[PDB]
Amino acid sequence: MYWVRRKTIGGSGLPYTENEILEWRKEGVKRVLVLPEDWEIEESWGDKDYYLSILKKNGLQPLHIPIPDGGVPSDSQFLTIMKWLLSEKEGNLVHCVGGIGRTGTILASYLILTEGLEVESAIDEVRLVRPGAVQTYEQEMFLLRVEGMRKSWLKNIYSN
Ligand code: VO4
Repeated sequence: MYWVRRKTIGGSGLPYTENEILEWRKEGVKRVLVLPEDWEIEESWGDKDYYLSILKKNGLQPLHIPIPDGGVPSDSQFLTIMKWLLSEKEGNLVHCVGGIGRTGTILASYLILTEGLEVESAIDEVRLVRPGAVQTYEQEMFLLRVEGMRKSWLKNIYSN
């Protein structure tokens, strides 16, 4: 795992053992945004519900928002994601399978929204700690759209 903004938001790949989850907890992770689809989780953990129970067992509060590999959140998903990440700001981990593409896209989105960074600046800020973050054309196009609509996203996120 890696911190983009220390003890506020970080990223990781999909754990294959409970040991890796304990390491998250030791690093200060409190909340986990789970991005892989069901089938990706069920390959390493048997059942999605079981994986999430192991997260809770280890004191982590999870939210599952499945994004296909190489893909991006839908608009409804993104609103949910950003409300989740900004509801409780400390100790947030985001993960996909590799920890690079989907994860890198959400982290970059977070910087674009909270700090007002340009897209290229946000991508490079994530690549500092996660080389190759943000992998696909669809992901880069998504980031351009978020940056262009930053004021509108913030308004919707902070409504209610
Ligand atoms: O599971 V990922 O979006 O690093 O390819």
